[PDB]
Amino acid sequence: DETPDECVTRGNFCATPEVHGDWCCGSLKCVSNSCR
Repeated sequence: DETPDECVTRGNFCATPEVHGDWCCGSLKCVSNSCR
């Protein structure tokens, strides 16, 4: 790992969380369709 741009960064839009659970970089959470 170094700089995975394959994950969605903080403040960016995330799709419905429960279906994938993973998507946002690091300790970011998919909530309100946004990673934080």
